[PDB]
Amino acid sequence: GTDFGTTNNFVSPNLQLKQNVLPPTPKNIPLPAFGQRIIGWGTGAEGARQRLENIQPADVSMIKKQGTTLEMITAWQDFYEQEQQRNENNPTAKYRARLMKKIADLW
Repeated sequence: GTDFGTTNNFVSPNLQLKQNVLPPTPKNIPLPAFGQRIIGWGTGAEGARQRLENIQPADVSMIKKQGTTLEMITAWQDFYEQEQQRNENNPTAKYRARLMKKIADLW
């Protein structure tokens, strides 16, 4: 496959000026394995609906065990919450972000 990132670079909350890039991911899996098999969120808006509106206290606790932190449930949230502004027509990001919010509420 071959990929890389910046898993040791952090800043203060003041980055209102970047280009189009995804947030980082844990050194266990890529994006198409950070959610489907983890967050139960399928891949197509509805997946994330099915595990958002009715989440459980277990569905949070598990994600840590797979190599994740509260740090991983802040930037994917705010990223998906950011794209809602530009394109309101995006239910996929809408449910994904909202899923993160609930997971962080149970942390």
